[PDB]
Amino acid sequence: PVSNAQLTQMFEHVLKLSRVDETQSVAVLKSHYSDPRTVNAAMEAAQRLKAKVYAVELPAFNHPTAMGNDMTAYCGDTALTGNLAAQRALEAADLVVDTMMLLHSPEQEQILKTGTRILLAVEPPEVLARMLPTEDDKRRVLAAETLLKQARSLHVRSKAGSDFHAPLGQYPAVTEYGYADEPGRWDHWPSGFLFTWPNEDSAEGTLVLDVGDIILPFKNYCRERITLEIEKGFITGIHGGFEAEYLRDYMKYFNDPEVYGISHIGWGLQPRAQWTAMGLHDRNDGMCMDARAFYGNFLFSTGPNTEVGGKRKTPCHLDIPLRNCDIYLDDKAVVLAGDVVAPEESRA
Amino acid sequence: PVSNAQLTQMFEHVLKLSRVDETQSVAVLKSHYSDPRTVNAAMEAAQRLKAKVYAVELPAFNHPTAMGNDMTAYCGDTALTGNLAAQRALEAADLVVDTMMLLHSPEQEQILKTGTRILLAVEPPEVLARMLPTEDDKRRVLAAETLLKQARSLHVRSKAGSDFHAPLGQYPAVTEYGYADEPGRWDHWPSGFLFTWPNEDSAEGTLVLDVGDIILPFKNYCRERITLEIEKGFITGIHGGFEAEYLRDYMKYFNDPEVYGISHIGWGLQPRAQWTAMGLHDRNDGMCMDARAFYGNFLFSTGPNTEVGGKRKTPCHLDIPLRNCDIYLDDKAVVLAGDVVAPEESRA
Amino acid sequence: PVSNAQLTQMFEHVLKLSRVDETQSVAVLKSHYSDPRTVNAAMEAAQRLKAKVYAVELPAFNHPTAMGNDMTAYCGDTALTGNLAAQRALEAADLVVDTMMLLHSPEQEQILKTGTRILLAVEPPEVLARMLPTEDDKRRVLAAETLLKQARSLHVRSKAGSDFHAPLGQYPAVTEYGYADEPGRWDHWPSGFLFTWPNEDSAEGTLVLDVGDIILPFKNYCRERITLEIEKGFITGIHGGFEAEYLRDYMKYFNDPEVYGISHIGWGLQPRAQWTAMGLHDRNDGMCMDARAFYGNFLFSTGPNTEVGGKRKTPCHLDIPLRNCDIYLDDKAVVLAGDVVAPEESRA
Amino acid sequence: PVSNAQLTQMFEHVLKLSRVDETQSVAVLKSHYSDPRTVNAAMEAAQRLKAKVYAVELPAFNHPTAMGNDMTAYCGDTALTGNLAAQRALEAADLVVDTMMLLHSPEQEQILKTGTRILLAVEPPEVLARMLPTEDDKRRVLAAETLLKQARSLHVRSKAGSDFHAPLGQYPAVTEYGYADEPGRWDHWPSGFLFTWPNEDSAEGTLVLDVGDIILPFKNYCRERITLEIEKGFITGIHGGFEAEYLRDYMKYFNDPEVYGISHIGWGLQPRAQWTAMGLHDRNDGMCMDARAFYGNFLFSTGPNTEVGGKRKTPCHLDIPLRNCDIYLDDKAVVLAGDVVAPEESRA
Amino acid sequence: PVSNAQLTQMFEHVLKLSRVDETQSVAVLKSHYSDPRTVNAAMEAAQRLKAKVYAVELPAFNHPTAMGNDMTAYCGDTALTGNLAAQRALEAADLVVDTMMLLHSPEQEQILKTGTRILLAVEPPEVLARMLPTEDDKRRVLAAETLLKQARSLHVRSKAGSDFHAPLGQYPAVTEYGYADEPGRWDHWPSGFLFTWPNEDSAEGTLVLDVGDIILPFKNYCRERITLEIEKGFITGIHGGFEAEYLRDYMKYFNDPEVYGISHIGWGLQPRAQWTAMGLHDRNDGMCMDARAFYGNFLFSTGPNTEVGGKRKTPCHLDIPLRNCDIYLDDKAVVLAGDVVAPEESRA
Ligand SMILES: [Fe+2]
Ligand SMILES: [Fe+2]
Ligand SMILES: [Fe+2]
Ligand SMILES: [Fe+2]
Ligand SMILES: [Fe+2]
Repeated sequence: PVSNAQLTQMFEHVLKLSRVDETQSVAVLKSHYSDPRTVNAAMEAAQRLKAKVYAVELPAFNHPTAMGNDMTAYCGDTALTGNLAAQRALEAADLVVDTMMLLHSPEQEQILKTGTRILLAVEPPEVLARMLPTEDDKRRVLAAETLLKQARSLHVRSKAGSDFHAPLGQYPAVTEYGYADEPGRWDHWPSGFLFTWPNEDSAEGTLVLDVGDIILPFKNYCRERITLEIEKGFITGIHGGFEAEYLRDYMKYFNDPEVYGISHIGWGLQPRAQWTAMGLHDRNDGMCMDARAFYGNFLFSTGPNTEVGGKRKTPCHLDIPLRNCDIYLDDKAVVLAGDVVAPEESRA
Repeated sequence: PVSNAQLTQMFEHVLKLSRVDETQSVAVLKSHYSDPRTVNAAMEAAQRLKAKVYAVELPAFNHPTAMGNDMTAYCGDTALTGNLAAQRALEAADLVVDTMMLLHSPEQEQILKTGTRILLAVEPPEVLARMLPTEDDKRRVLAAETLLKQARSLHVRSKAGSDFHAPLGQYPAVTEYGYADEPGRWDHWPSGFLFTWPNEDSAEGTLVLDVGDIILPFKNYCRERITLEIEKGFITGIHGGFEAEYLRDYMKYFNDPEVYGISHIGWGLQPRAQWTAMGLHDRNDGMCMDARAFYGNFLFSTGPNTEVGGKRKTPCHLDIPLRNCDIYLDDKAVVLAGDVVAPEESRA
Repeated sequence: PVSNAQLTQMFEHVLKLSRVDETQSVAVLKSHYSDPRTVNAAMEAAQRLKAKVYAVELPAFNHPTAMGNDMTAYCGDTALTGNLAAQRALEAADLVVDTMMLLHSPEQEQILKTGTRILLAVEPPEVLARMLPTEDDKRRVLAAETLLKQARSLHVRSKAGSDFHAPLGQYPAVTEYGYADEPGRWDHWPSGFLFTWPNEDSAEGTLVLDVGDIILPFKNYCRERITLEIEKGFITGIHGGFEAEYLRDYMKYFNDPEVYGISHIGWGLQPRAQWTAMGLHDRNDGMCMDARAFYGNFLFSTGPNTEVGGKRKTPCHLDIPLRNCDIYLDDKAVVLAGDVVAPEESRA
Repeated sequence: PVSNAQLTQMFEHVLKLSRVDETQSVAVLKSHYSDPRTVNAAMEAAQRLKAKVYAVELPAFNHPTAMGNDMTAYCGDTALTGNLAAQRALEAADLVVDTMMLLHSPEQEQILKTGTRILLAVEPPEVLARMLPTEDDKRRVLAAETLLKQARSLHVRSKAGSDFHAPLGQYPAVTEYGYADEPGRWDHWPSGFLFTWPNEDSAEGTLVLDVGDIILPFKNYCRERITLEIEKGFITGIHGGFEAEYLRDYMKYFNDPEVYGISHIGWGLQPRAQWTAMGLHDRNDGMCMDARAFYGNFLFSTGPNTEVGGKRKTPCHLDIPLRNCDIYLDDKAVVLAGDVVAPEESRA
Repeated sequence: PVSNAQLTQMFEHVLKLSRVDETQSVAVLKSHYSDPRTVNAAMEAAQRLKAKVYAVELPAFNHPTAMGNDMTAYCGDTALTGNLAAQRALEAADLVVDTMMLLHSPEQEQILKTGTRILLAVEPPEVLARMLPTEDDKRRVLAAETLLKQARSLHVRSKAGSDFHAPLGQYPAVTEYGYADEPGRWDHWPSGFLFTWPNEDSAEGTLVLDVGDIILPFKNYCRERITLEIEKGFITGIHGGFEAEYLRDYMKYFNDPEVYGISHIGWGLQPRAQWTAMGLHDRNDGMCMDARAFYGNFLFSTGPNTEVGGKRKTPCHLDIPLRNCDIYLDDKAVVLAGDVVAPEESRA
């Protein structure tokens, strides 16, 4: 496990990648459920770097109908909703270290528009250490982003039956390489992947969760196939066995035809993340960045897309990584058999 | 002692009086030595009144030459010094509950300029409860403020031989009545007194700390007399037995002529405070507002007066109340033999 | 200092002397200011002795006019006042270990009348170790109780000028030897002393606090004499220096003629208690049993006497032990020059 | 659940069995993630038994590539690696109570070589209570050991297709009956099993994880068979469905030919342990001793064997218990179809 | 006050000066009453410096007849008495940080002989910060040592009547400058003074505690004179008013002629320490090193000399600083009227 001393050094390293120094101000955002060791370590490390530091504690926000303890599960209001003073208290800072899992909101977007950069850190210390950010990871992620911002279409195929096409261009590319160096940037330690959104009402085809593919926030390896039929950017059929029914039942509870929209789409670039990791953790350890980010996955998502000016504001939200896919941007393959093949600069 | 329910209720009471309601944002300012029960009662109470809330934690500021644990003793920089983001974090709020004892500073003056209010609350709960603030305390204190602002001169006599003159006018009256209701106001729960400052280089005569008179932050009842000789606003001679030598040596330590300057002067109007209270407490219990505010005391101060655009910025600061004094504003007496006599409204 | 293991062992010892075993039920009474180590040790110890145990936590009770943190200083309502259910929950136990300092009250007296026995234990572990109860202390105390119950009068002389006479007979003798073995008995770990009360309206003479004598809760060694003139069981004069005036001032604040009545009178039998102990502690640490029980002191008290059916229910309460006294019961001396001389079985 | 009282009494029981008394010294070894309750109980029980005690605290060691929070998952360096002084601090003691799970390493082996004995205690209190050690467990486990030390080979068959042969003799037999009574002896509260290692480069045949069989540290009951093919001490083939792919992925990650080596082999003799227990626990709750020690299991392990001078020093370590097995020493059955049949004195 | 951050940084400074780096082992010694912030800060700082570290926790040891919570007040056995394993646990290390105040004893001396060095650090962080150790301080203190090791006699005179003489030479001089750089060396952060002991049975004359002088551990400033008459290295008479009677009573209580022995003698060389500091603190804040080390004091002690193989191992230990003294080595002044005059290289 990770000692207190190692944990402050890790924060020293990541904050330094994030351009924290004596000119900079750091605000550590926490609530009752924040990991006190991580908060502590972020406060000490920041002070070691000569930054001006303060913590901001907000009362937790609860969505009454939300289930489980993964907060990515229900995308709605946040602790900042209606608390304009606290938001200003965070805008005042250059860098916010977020340990309370503030969700994407117009309130957060307003923080980012002032130049403030935000670094999310909520995984346990041990996950943090295995996926400790590097500049190499930034270069690789950015090489891939260049290639994605020039793409007009995205195609996914798998031997299991995925055949999925997504026109692009209408929306930007997002990257997460694990540190918050550039102003107005949000990032997450740990990460190491990229995505965009399909043009509105256009994503078509079928996506097949094979045996061994994952649905978050359920955090299970599927034991039977689920076939998703998608038309004009919405899931219209969900088929297969017990997982299929559990999925169908879970999406129905939200009682909203918006849950079925396809939101982000992208691939993983983090070789230190492992598909097997999730099997060694409890549900309540964290949100499982290993599943999201592992090298050569295809990650797609359902539900809200308000983050980029999409129509959908629904709380239901799934992230589903697929193994063993072939992924194509226009004519060219970025991933083949779940091995990353292009750009050459993006490869491990 | 004071339970958690009673503490919360007392903070509801004082925050009501400080005009906290649903239109308001409260910031609870704290550091690692803040009492957690007090912080939690303030946060809970503010939410009961439907105000938005957040807590602000700052790292402790240490002045390396300072002695004791009393923070009034050493007036220098503070954790706000060069820490604008932190200051903006407080400025966001309508009302700051200070549980860390931020000392008067240009940075704090800026906060009040914006219209933000500051309530200091750091004494132990039992003390807080005994001097719970009232609208009647404000009335009486504000009645005294009227008289004081007109006054051209202050004069103090005692049978023990105090004979002290101070010319007024050049500097404002300042009140403390225990709550922060007006915009840009600072007050301290608990309090109930007022002071001003004498004209530059002008104060003249002798002050005698009789047997039983008090020096803060030493927190001793004097057992022998201390005679202080004052020329052109400065102490030039300190005479007596052991307390005098103890006092001279304390002042010498600071190695600075600024320490001998007289700062605020004024009288106490808090009948629920008690001169005997100090001898039932330890030093580190707090700063002993009972000695400062007890009804009919004369309280004068030394050292820094940059608070009001004075020349002196030195850390060394004593507050000294005296019993059994007659105090005269111009020709008219406020206190006679330690009893408040004028204004009538201001009496108990 | 005392380790956790040694503290549980000490409690095992005292609870064994208090006749705790597998037939008995023990309730540990605590509130938020209770020493958690002592509570934990009481709970562990009782369970080691196979007793059935539980803890009762009450919300603290504050007297709004009370000053300081010692609770013997203000005798009025308690946490049990108005809380019949909690009282009953205490009544169910055979033995209550009180770690919250429940003052004597009608509710407590009712707990005692059900057979329930109560042991107070609030002093720090180190004082508790030093004055760990023995059977031999009980023997010595009871032998003095035998003598005191036959007494028709008590007389106190001292070279410093004490000359005090009190008829007895009207009221019982109370003993404290530091454990709670008999049903319906209250006792206090640590102690080792006994007292009674003088017949109503009858105590006459002078008691002189010599240099070095103590007033509780002030917890000072007197540096100047205070002379107490007493007539028909009331102090009618208090003369001397600063201590005199401080005492006069303190008693006045209560605005109650009753504070000046003489309540209990007795002597100490605890050689392991030391008159010097007090100047090695802080006011916060405890209520100072060393001062009340030290061998050969004459201890007297002012204020309430509703404990024994007296007229006075006032909150002001002093305990004042005097060194170097001769104490006579009828014509027979029990203490001479602060040394215990009779009964022979009560001596060290 | 288990109280503090009970937990301490369990440590007394176990420490006594482990021959702790007034002649002995106990070091309680710990880190930031140790259960403080277990620590305190070990400390206090050691003092109740009159031993001299201290605790040693090491800062935690993280293997940057390790996953999950079970420390049996990565057997590499430990917090003792290069910390010679800490090693000597543990060598000073007669008995180390290990509450941090010190992996078997050259440093621990050395400690044991000084005569120091070590008792591992890291399972949750309830698990500790369910498998509280007995002298009778020791007898049954020693009776089995006799037969193991007499064997020239070990053979496992099962209806599912296990057909596995292991020449014995090169390496010694090791027992675990739950307490550390003998000098230089390491044991684990709880346990109740025994094992040895096969001769170098010799183990042959196949081992079949049937439905219901367990891989540690994954902590799953397999839903599909996995077949392990073994040649000359090494797994050379892993076949089945999803469990098999996952397993293969996990072993490959470590990128070491060494992970594939068969290490210890043996059977379970703890009837208080239970194959079903694991499905009643979360992954972070413990290491799952139930799964390792249950009566009649066959337990084999992969990876490192430097414990006993074997060539392999790798981190990847699996323990795999198999149900329903026929286990033979030479030609003689010690277990048939998961029931223990010989020796008779080893049986329930 | 001092933040965690700052406190960690101070320990780096101090441990660097104590020559801690990658080659060294640091052991941090503690007990249940050790300040955890200080413990953490020391553990952290030694890691930041690449040292190997562990903590050793000893259960607290309590001398049943000890009074108060200053541990210098009773120098008998310690928590290491009889605990050889723990002593070895500490000898294993190159540098021990003592956060529990191991008293001087045959065990602590033995540790030091193995070449292990020791740094005591128990004063509150704020104090630690005010007298932060410097190389210059060492320079000044070794200069004074030079002088003292040459001296054949020490003589103290004061206007108040001190007239005291002590042959030197039988025993070594000892320095304390704040850091433990040399192997075999004990020091204390904070300090800055030096002392030796007088030849057996030889110190003669009178030492007068004037008004303003201090007795440790009573931690009072004397209000009346106490006169100590000294013959053949023992106090034979103690005279004055109330303080003298108190002191006599305190000494008698231990019932041991060895308490009256004159032990170390010397003077203070620390200008950042202040004679007034003590009056700003509470008894349980620390041991008042300000009072022991202030520049120009003469400090003498009573009770045990066993540390140097002296005859007396009694627990009653007093430390007594006098101001305004002339101190002479042979016939030359090192101090006059409480100001240090030789050697010139020791002056501030
Ligand atoms: Fe998503
Ligand atoms: Fe002031
Ligand atoms: Fe009383
Ligand atoms: Fe294993
Ligand atoms: Fe000493």
